Amino acid sequence: MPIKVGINGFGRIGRMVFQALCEDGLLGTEIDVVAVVDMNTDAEYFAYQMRYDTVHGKFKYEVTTTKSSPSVAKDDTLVVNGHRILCVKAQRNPADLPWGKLGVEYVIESTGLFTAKAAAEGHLRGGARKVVISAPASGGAKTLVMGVNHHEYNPSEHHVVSNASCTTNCLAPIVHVLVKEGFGVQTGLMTTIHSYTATQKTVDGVSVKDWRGGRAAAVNIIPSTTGAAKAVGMVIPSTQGKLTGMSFRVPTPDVSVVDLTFTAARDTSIQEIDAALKRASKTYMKGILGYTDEELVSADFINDNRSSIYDSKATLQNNLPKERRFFKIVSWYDNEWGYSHRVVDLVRHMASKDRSARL
Amino acid sequence: MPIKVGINGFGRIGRMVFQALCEDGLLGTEIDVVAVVDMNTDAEYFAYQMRYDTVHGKFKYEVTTTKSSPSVAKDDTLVVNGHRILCVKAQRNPADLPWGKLGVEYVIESTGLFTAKAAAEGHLRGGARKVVISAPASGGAKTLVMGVNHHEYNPSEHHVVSNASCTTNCLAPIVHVLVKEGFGVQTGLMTTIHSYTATQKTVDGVSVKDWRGGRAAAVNIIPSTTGAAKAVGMVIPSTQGKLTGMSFRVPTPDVSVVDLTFTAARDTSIQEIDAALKRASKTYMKGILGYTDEELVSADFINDNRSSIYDSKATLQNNLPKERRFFKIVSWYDNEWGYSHRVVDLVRHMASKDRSARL
Amino acid sequence: MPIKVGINGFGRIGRMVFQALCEDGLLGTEIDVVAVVDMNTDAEYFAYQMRYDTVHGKFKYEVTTTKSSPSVAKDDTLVVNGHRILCVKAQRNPADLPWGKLGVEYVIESTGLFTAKAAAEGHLRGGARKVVISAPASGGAKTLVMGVNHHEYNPSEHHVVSNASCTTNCLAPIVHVLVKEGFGVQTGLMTTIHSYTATQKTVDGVSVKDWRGGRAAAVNIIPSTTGAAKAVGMVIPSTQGKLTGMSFRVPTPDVSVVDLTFTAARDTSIQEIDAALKRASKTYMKGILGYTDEELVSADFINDNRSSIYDSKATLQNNLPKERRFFKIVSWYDNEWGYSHRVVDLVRHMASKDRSARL
Amino acid sequence: MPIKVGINGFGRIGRMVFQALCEDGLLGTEIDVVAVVDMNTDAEYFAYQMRYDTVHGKFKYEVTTTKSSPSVAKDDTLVVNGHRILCVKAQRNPADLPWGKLGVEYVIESTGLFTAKAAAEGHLRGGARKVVISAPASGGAKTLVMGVNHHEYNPSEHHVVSNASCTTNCLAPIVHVLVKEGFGVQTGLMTTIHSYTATQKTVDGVSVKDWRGGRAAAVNIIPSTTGAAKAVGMVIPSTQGKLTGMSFRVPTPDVSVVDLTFTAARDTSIQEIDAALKRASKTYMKGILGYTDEELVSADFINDNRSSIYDSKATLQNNLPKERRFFKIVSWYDNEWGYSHRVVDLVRHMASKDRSARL
Ligand SMILES: NC(=O)c1ccc[n+]([C@@H]2O[C@H](COP(=O)([O-])OP(=O)(O)OC[C@H]3O[C@@H](n4cnc5c(N)ncnc54)[C@H](O)[C@@H]3O)[C@@H](O)[C@H]2O)c1
Repeated sequence: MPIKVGINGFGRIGRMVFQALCEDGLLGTEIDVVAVVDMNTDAEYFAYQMRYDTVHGKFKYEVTTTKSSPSVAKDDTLVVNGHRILCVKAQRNPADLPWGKLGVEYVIESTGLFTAKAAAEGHLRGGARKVVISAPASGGAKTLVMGVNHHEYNPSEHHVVSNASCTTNCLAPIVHVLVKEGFGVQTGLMTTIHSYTATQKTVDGVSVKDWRGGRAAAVNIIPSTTGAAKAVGMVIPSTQGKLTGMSFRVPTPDVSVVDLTFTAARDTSIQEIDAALKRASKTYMKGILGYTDEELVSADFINDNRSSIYDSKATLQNNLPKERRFFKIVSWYDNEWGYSHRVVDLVRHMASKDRSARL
Repeated sequence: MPIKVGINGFGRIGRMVFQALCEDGLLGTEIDVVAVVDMNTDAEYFAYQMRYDTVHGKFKYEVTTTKSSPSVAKDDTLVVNGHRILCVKAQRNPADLPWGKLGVEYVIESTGLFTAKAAAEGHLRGGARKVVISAPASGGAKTLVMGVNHHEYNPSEHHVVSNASCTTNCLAPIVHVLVKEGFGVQTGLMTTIHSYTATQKTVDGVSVKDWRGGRAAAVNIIPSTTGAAKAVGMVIPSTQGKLTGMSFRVPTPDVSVVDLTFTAARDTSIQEIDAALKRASKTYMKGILGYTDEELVSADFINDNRSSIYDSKATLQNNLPKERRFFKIVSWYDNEWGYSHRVVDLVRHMASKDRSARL
Repeated sequence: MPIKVGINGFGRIGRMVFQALCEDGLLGTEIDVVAVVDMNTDAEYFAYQMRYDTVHGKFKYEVTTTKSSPSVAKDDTLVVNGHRILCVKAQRNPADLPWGKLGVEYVIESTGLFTAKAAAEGHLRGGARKVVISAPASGGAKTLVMGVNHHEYNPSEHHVVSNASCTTNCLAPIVHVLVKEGFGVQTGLMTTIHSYTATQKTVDGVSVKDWRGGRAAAVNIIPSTTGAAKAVGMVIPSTQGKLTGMSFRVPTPDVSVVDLTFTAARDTSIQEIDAALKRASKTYMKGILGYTDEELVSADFINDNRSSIYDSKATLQNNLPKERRFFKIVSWYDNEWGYSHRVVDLVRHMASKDRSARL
Repeated sequence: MPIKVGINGFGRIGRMVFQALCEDGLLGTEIDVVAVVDMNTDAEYFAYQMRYDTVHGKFKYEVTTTKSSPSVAKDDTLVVNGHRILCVKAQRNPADLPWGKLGVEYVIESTGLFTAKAAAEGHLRGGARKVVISAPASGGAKTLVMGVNHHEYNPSEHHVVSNASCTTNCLAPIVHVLVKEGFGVQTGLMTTIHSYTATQKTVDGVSVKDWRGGRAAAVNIIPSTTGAAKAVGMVIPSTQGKLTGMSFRVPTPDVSVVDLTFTAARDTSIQEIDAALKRASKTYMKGILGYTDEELVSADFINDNRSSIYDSKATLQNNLPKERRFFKIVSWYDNEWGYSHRVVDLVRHMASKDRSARL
């Protein structure tokens, strides 16, 4: 029996989460995507959105539409290689969602609207058992980063969890290696050079909570505060209060880069750090941390499924000769694609643990 | 008397109408902007928005804020050249706006929410005498294009009017000159190569009424239907049914161009046409239709106050040799800025006529 | 027996011809790419250029490098799928190139420096038998557009040919269908909304032969004259003097669109034209002309192998109701990719004809 | 009375220096621009380039062109406010270029091809006295940064100087303040998020000396090594070997930002640093170092003539609370505008010291 999954919110992440599932052959074997929800039930429009993607190209699998019953006016069901997905109408309140009627057990919460634990807990009243919030959460939801602290998931305690942010998923693997291998981090500040996102504006618009963020996205460099570096504190508790950073939002539609500057806890060298990151990526961080030693630019990381892709040449070439403590590490991430894979990874991990906890 | 103006909507459209008015030296002298009405009343934010523009640069005057009474916590009044503008909270119904109490006679309706004549007529109940919709209108509002048909304004009959669209304001002066000068138009098709706008999306997103328009704006050429060419029929009734057109939305934040292809009603030449357009711009179309014979690109038309800037070189170089009927005309427009000045021009024209009708 | 091919010029144009050749699975079996010629001999850089593409993604074939003889300083040979490719140095005169010694029969002339029939004829003195200029040519070189007039190729007369331009390859199939299906073309004007190209400038630069062309490419709409519509008169001689046009260069890195406005030679309808275009694309224009009836934007045509992709929705929605003569047709092209495959198609066609004519 | 100056390399940098030479209102009175030189001598083309700027808008002074002698085909003399400027033809070698015959002492070297001191010394043999390289130099030329070490100019020992790079001119004022205020700098790493430049490519192209730098500029984040931070160690000798950095080239046409992370030599706070930068900006650094406490984005710094504009909000919000040593400072620069004003500022400073000590 496949894991019965519902996706609440069918946008960049919702759809990329679905692409990941499909491409890795999980659909209908490991995971059953029972339903997807967005603004309407117009399956033809959902199919169009899945089929064509400015950044990630044409969806390579056929998407067709059909009716759940003849009593329905328009197609409300997606069909992907025989797999049927009901398109359900959005709700203001998660507890009204028919998860129980649908047999959905795991909900991927990707609207951006229910990041408060109490809000997301709505899904549990609707019949679901577990919720993965595809973003930082508030209200004490356990935060899990695949490859860093995901084994801290506890089936009997953790029902609404957060998969953190794409940025935290790039940074945390790096910091994890530094901490685990005994380099340590005394202090660190991160800058992410970040592609614009759905929240931004095409031309100067209205943004009362984020004045800079209201300015035209694809013509400016736009600074922002970010919780990503501080969030590593919750995932790697020893780093609590030692890390913060900021974002510069720049005119690319996808792919971002972390520029971490930090002080190590012991004498080391960039060469030693470089060697450790490469080893980690070949071993205990495989599939999470990758690396390159080629002359790559942002377009070259499109569709990379790793959380963090360490840039060896950028890092080795741009550090201080002979330096023992104060270093810069550069790492890339396809902010849509790697993160979406991590959501799927996390659901799979949770289901495995839930199964085990039964007996 | 300085005419008493209120602006409903102080998003980008209302903002730029205000900035154009100020640029013309009109604030506190010819026009009393009494109030702006909007979701937010944070004058500080409004002042920030006026002060800095990604496209149009720095505002020529200083903007400060103050309080309407010592009681208010956050500044709720804008000040420019000594002139106070109250920031008023938006109302669900225009009927409920305090235009009567504020002594506002003319309302610039820029929200895009009240483009139906009967909806905009609510301002009249609110206390206003006249409404200019800064967009195409429905429900029978008289449409007026400065330099083309504005003299059709009838003070006793027209209380809710439309200034049409920026595109119609580019195209109509061209068609007007072709008809007035005896070339005639048998049939025409227009293409506008158009900067992206606020209605578009940074990344691929939901756009139920415009699928193409949901796609990432700054990395796509995005076709669209448009009403601009058909609308010319309403200001030049003899072209009714002879014109239509489309748009290609492209990754520039401002400035657009009309590419008009048409059949003349008599044998002529592109040289005759070129000469007529130039003659008209220097005379009866002065301030509305301009022209260039220089090697200009879109950036060169930023902050141009004219409705239409005929590209003599692009036109003369790209027509068929010896052709007598089938022609292309190229004309530019700062889609934000010319239109803003036209909204002001129209209010001023209506005001002069209203007063002439009374005294 | 596979044909022996050399690529004069291995810039972006030459590169993509090669990738297209591999994509069709012709390397080794149908075509032998014996050598490339460039100012550069470095092969490692070539492999890097071949491996990563900002627009077209990652090359699906593994590229390694090696030496032709252990005597040479650095690698001078590319290895794709076990197939070896020599890198030779550029010559002042094409007569000096060693095609005869290399055993190369067919040369793809993609430098742009030997656009004249006489200059490109040097390749024949260098031991080659046929030349394909991957650009418009002068000096009376035969211009061949696949699916339009390629059967006009004559093995004993035509030894140096042109594959025209990417824009001509988009427009010509459209005009060809209009002519062959009996609609005809009395007059037409074409506008291409064109992605920026290598010849353009990142920031306002120097471009003495094209003043507008020197301006910042990714932030301007930039008009240009073009020869593409005129060149259709060479391919479809009945249209000589009936067609011209222009382009607007816009801020996208690849994919362009033709906007053709024309008067038919008989009374017809947009519905009749739409049906003919679709019928043609399924039959005698298969692989050259395609169509969509979906809500597509420029990204959706990336990596499309067709010369011309007719946009049925954009065409049907944006024509004049009940019109019998004056029509607009919209058609897309990946300006790099469709054309690259056509260069390869032409070579294959010339090969098989040369084979038959020798028999 | 006026300084006899000749701009060599009337490209981007050459022109903007010239515009700064006029913007300050000193053409004719204090500085006499004798001659400019690019490759062509089309005054008409030069005037067009000067009139229209994609980034900086319309030039505020009217430009005309005339002939110097009736014997030559087209004009070769520019006229700005009555002041006449000749357009001499470039030489491949600076020594062949006739500066003495023209009577030019101060030459602004802005071709970018004569960055070697020995090669740039040719200007002297050609008949000129003083040279200012508008870029970093190699071979032992004296590097001067306005507001930092410009008073180290030695009128008898320094003939071919360097105004550094725009990035160095942003970073140096910051570090200078840190050093002079007693904060100290133990170690520093700098990242510049840099607008693309003329050396970059519209689409993937050939860049043998920088593989990443050949990739399409307006659609990629492109990392690069830089010398700007190391160059500061040369201009502020107490920091030699203690600073380095890198850049990320992003899709904006102008304006850049320095992200400096450093370790102070003793206990301080971000509040003390912030207060110090503000004070310095108002005092000893006035006109070189500016600051903002507003919510600005890159477009807002277009036309700012300061070398470095410290971002107070971005700095104060994105540091670690109660930290005493490890800090991030964010400072902006119009990489075109500020630097051009400094080139003018330097020549003028050199002018006085040359005629007070050596005269
Ligand atoms: N995009 C990224 O790079 C990225 C990376 C990591 C995490 N995230 C997080 O993922 C979440 C989604 O981000 P996104 O980029 O996909 O945004 P998005 O806007 O593309 O997706 C949100 C979708 O939710 C739909 N929606 C809105 N209200 C709904 C409702 N009530 N019920 C169901 N659907 C509703 C919207 O119509 C839209 O399609 C956010 O919390 C974001 O912070 C995004």
